[PDB]
Amino acid sequence: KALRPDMGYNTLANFRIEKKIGRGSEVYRAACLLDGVPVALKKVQIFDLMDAKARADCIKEIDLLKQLNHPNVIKYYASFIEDNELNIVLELADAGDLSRMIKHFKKQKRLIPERTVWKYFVQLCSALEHMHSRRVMHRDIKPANVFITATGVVKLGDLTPYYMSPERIHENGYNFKSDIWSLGCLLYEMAALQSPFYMNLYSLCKKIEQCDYPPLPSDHYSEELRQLVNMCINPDPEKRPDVTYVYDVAKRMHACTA
Ligand code: NI
Repeated sequence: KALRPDMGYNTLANFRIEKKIGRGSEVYRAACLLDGVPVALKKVQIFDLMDAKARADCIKEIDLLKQLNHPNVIKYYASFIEDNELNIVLELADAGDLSRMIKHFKKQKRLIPERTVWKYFVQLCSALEHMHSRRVMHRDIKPANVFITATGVVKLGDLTPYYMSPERIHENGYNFKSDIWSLGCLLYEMAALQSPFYMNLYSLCKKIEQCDYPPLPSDHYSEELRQLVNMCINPDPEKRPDVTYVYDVAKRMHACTA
């Protein structure tokens, strides 16, 4: 339809869809016509798959997400109902992700150097500390959801889970410490090019309660990095550190490995 300038990013009429870039919700690359800014436009059929209650929860959650504002977190520009669908307008992160980065290293048959691990991990910690400071849980930390722009800037992405924390396996509540568990698994994965517990939930539970994951090599990864992983993936959420402590370690290690 026709441009509605008063409406900012809150109406489909102010965007030109350029391409479908994802599906399964459907995701389009679009441009905001008011300012030429590129966006990801996600269309969710919340009336064909969502209960009255889940709809309010999902919406209240998106409203909390829109208040976020950080260079390392994907910006939620807007969300609105139109054409009987939920439309979420997101910062476009198009150039790649941590999952792809790890694949490059696997293909070149080499490990990610420690300094490179901290270079990206510290930015991820910055994102997550912003979120936790705003009292928002991420809930889906995984390499494919950690975008990396073309200039190597980390963008923590929009919210059978990739990393299953013990409390989630047994259907306890997801909380801030569950984010820390995924963050620890991710750090391990950057260093090992494989998830720590790479099956079924019962054998997964067994391995977790017995730290049955292969140690990282001490000749490539410092005690600092290895201990930080170890504490973040403690089975007991009370034993895991808060994001503020993880972030502080990341910043110290980034500063002296560079
Ligand atoms: Ni169990």
